[PDB]
Amino acid sequence: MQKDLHPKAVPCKIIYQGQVVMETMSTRPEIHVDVWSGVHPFWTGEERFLDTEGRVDKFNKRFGDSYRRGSKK
RNA sequence: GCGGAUUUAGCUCAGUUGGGAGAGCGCCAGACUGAAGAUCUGGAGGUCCUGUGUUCGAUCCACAGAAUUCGCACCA
RNA sequence: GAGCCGGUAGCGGGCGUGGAUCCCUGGAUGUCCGAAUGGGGGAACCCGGCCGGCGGGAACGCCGGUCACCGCGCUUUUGCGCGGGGGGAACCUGGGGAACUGAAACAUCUCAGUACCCAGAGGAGAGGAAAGAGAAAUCGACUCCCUGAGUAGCGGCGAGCGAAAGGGGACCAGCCUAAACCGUCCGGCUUGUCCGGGCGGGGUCGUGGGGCCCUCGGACACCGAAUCCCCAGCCUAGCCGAAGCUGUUGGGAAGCAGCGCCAGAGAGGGUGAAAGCCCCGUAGGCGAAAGGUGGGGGGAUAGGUGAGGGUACCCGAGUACCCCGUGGUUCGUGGAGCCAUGGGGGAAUCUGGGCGGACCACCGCCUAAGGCUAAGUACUCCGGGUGACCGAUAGCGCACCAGUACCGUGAGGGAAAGGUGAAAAGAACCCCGGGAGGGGAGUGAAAUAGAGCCUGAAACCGUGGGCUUACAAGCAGUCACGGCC
RNA sequence: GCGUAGGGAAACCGAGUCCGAACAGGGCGCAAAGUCCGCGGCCGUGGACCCGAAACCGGGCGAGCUAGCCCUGGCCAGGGUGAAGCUGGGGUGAGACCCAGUGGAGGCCCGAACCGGUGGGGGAUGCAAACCCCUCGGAUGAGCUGGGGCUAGGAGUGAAAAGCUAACCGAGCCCGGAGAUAGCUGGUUCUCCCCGAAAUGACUUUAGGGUCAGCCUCAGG
RNA sequence: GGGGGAUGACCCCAGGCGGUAGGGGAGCGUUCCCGAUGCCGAUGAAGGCCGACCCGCGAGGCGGCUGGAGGUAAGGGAAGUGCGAAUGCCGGCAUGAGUAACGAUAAAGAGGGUGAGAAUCCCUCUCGCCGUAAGCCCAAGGGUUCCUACGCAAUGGUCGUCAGCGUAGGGUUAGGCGGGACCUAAGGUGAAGCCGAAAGGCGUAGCCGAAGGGCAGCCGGUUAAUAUUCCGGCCCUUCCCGC
RNA sequence: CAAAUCCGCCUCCCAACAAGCUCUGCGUGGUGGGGAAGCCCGUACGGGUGACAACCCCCCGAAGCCAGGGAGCCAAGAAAAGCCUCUAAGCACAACCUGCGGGAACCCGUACCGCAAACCGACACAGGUGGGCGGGUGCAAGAGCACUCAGGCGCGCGGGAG
RNA sequence: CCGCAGUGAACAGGCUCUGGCGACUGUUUACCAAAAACACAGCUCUCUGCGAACUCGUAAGAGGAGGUAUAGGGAGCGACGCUUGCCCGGUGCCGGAAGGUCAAGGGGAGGGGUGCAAGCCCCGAACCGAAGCCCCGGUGAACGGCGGCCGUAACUAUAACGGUCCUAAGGUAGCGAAAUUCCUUGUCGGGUAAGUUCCGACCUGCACGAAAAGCGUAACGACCGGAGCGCUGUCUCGGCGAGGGACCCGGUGAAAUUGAACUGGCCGUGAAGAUGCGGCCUACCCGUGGCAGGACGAAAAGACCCCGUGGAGCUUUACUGCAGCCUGGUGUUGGCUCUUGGUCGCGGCGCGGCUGGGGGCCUAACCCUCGGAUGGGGGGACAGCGCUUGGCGGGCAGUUUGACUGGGGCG
RNA sequence: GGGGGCCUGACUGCGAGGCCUGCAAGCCGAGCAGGGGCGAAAGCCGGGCCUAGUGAACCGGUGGUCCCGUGUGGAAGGGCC
Repeated sequence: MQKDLHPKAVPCKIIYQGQVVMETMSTRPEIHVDVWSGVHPFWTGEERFLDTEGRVDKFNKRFGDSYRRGSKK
């Protein structure tokens, strides 16, 4: 576990898949894709209880970063 | 067939003040030539896509069609 | 309760009712590997500090004990004292997660959220007091069984997939904390009124909590534990335990005959061939302990909450809600919601804020954005019970020097093979022979029951006999007539 | 929960109803009434009459096979050919440049071990799942090699034919999906009674399948 | 089908009856559960072995021989049920067949000896084949296979008194040889550090890692086997205490 | 070359066949062997063990012995014990070098096979498997060749016709 | 001096004449094929300025390379010599980006539902808006392609010339019946007793050709083909022999296939190639050493075939989709200034809110940087990187690509 | 079949009862009602002289309904034409 936020999780899942609409606005739709991928934020440098730096991403990051709910800066 | 682009001389096209129908050609003719060509002169060139309407007056403004063209829409 | 030094029957020697073998439970040793963890490493091996005797050190110096890995709290000081990790057939939730095949192709779909891998909890986890369900102003935890229903419904509307409230049933069951309001302080900024963290207030079940003013009011309300012995159940052995003998065919009787008894225990099994009464430590039925684990149930522990109005009000979360992109749901892009979220905007603290399936008015429900919660269902490694369940090519493949022999470098595969008898009384001795094996004697009911020695069939190889066979065709053969036996 | 009416997309009506504005038809009324169970011939889901393949998909398993690549040693008996050079001499200014000596390179030649394996011979239930015989190429080099290791099996490696990857890789092998599907193929058991078939027609990514008909059989009228 | 059936059965005649897929009816044995007011057997359960009574039949009964202990159901129920037959599975057993093979055309033969028995063993004497091997040696691999006394049942593609076969006993000793108690490259690990959905990936220093580096001896003797270790003669090294 | 005396770099003097320190010959201390014996003894599974031995000269001469050589060349040839410099630091009448004398020295490996019936090929299978001189005579040379030295063996089925 | 012989035995090239391809030593398909196949030294286009570009990788990271344009990767040929010509209409690509188009998106006319009403949800469109594609050009050691017929001196035949229709031009130099030439054993020549192989020459080249080079080329090859001398049982039949099985002895003692069988020829037959069925003719019972014909002999449920709306591998303008790559808006991506466009309001200009484009050092993220420390340095709002957009996209993944068919196909 | 007169039934609601037929289709048709046109009227008209000018059901558009409308008031949306 080394790709999340610290101040909460947000990684994983992701069942994408494209098609060729054309519905309600007349006739019916169609299907295709069948893949799976990722989806997340980014991480910055901080620190806690003797150095540590942290990581976690935006959102959250905007938070605790501002504040700090287990270790500040 | 969903939308946009337009509609003037034989061809290709300008045309915005709502009042002159215009240009180029090209085409025809005259001049010149031994002739034709090139140049100069000149002339013609008409369903301003059709109809109806608005207006003192319509290529121009308003109302359908049409046609051409480009893109798009496609599970009867 | 009186025999034993395990399966070894054999030699050689020995303990024992001034309670041996063994059955129990709690012990002390537990060499080396293995999470290994002192250090290294091709496991089961080889290497280091501290203490240690001091030890042969015959007039000369060693094993033993020990000890210490690393991630976890945090009495922080120089950090001293607690937990973890490795397993584990099956079953559990999360994390991740697929083709075949059906659709008589195949891209949607299906198999499925299945198979597998991963992590991790437990003895059970899962889940669990509702921003729930639905609409009779009706219901209320979660779970599980039946039912709802193969219905409402999803869909190249094709193959298929296929809910739920309500009713019946098992069980019942409820609680907390931030939740800055109050006061306590401790530490900061730097003295005020800021954030901070330990103490209580409250610490919300179905709307309340505080803070103020007057009524208060002045003892039976135990949970998931906490506790005491209680029946602590079991834990292996606990032990009594009804009642026949003669005669007899028998190698053997418990059979055939005669009389005789039992009895809540004629369950079966062992007994030389079929017993209620011979053995059975069985069902009859009562029995039983000083240690290891419960409910029931008794008590205090009891932890713990438990009434009245009023007031302008401040107090369960960082993201609800909305846009796009996926999930789960019966919903496969759909008129398509709720809950869950990948990115971006980023509200309110009770006339607040989601909800009852686009939305809107009105009505009705609920009060989130933290947490704990035994019991009712699942699963057999283990122990027992029972069988219209099997008998050695069936059953687990493996009924007992098998997951071993054996092929595979490996992962892995993975067999075959049980039976004499009543018990050995298991064949002393004599014979041919190098022996094995064969001839007698002896056990004996029988050894053509004789040592892989019960039954021991066929196929197939022999030894004798009857008939038959040399100018003759067809697997076969079957009908006629003849001779030998 | 099936029967107790049903008719209709529905509202809803109802022994009547839907189309409709018309007494013209469709569904039904007319009770004939089941229902549970048992035992059977069948039909769907099922691995489901029984074994049969090539393949796809998951997790492991291997370079003591072989192709490579890294590290580190060992190894090539003899002989032959004779370039750079350096020494000396050679007509010119020095030289180019010539010659003679020395000299000893080259994936160089002739050949053992060693590496190979065309060209013929044997062998074909061999000595052997590639070997024996005669013969041949390479023979200080993109040389042969031991020991230590690295990569890996939809991916590796490959002086590259789809080769080699533990003796058949056109995508390894074991366990798992799983007893995959399998109009095709076989296989498909004791007696006896009764009757007695088709090998056409219609539509099919259907033609050596199968739907519906046609020809069989049993129960009642 | 029909004429009367008492339950059978009997009579007429009509009237056929060859039949695979396949349709309907009726019966047979197979191992089990009843013991529907059921039990046989040591003078044989059952299976086996053999047969000129009962049935259309698939089976019955019954009698003779075998063999050591069971099980039968007069009737209804249940099912892992009837087999040549699947190049089927498993086991045995015949074929070809007393022919094909003895694993290199580097050959033997003779005398004696032992033994129950020797072309195939032991001694001995001729003879043939090596000789770059069919040499001793170090390794790697395999692990008692090595020696000695007994023995041959099977393995030895024949024998076999022989064995690298059986049982028993015994054999291999090192301050200086090799491995460690020293060193690192590849590579592998790997506190810190760096990134994964989880398992994990990488990876500094340090460590693991070898016939590469390094390190202190040699020749003779001595048993059935060992030997640079055992003998002895000769040559050394590191640590420690003392001065 | 993170810190000074080390080595690296510049300057002046001794800048040799000088002196330095690590392998072969003599040898030789002194030991062994030593074959042909060999009286006791197997005079034979012969040899275990006692004469004396002799122990000498010339000849050939390495593809890796001194040695980290020298010469040439290009594709231009691995990292940690020892030796000297020293901080921390303690010795500095007790730290390291040396000398003599006494004391200490482990863990696990060896048999025999080993161009192989004992190793891989399932078998006593004319298949493969890495290093060391490989004895001589002859052939221009040479681990090629023919015979043989030491040592090994006759293939593990023998006769008999042709 | 001697014998037939004097490396006496033993180990030890046959040579030559010619042609074709590839230069050459090589390397490779272990158990058929060592070759004209790859490899190459050598050439040419060519992507790339680093933190490269491409290859593995889920993000780290390694590789690259402690390389740095005399370099690193992509490539078609493959000494050397001589020489590589003609066409960019389509295609890939490089450049262009003014114009059309067009996604998400901004951004408002307007309509709609409920609404007593403020409101409260959608549909929404004029215009601005990305790569891509369309359109202009450049592009050949980039893919690829590089004309047809009629007439004419030609006493006879293209041709020196001429006439044309289409195309982007319309084969050039060298070569030629080559291993690209089926009419063909083409026609001439040489080689021979004749020669459909060769080798030379013509050349109407069924279909060579310069870059998967083209003509040739010393040496070079276990390559392939053509010829001459030498020599031998290869052959004119061979005929003899030596050693090894086979045969007789003793010892041992398998193996696939097979329903079963005492299995004769005939001529006929049957499902049309019979020992077994019909007629007939020869016909005693068994064996061993042999010889192959028949028993449709053995091996293996044909690989050639078709059929199952079976399977598996490679291919492109097959279908779809993903990996990666380009790409608009959005985010942790902060300041300062220079500016033009739209718009509605009050061709215009003045203003105004609105909002769009863009140019700048900075710079506090971010990243990188390092160069000896945490500071400096460089870049910097990038970008990495997250989310949605769109696009290319056979690199890969999964399916598919009918029936008839008097054999499958083509038709 | 050739002209001219007005006229459109080139109809809705239906159709007794048959052809061909495994399926679905395909095809015919008096007569009944509402409402016309042509004729004085008896009658003919529900396109053509015919037999070819073709297509399932779903996947959707649209003009009509005012049948459903997922708490009731409605609308998205759906059923029927």
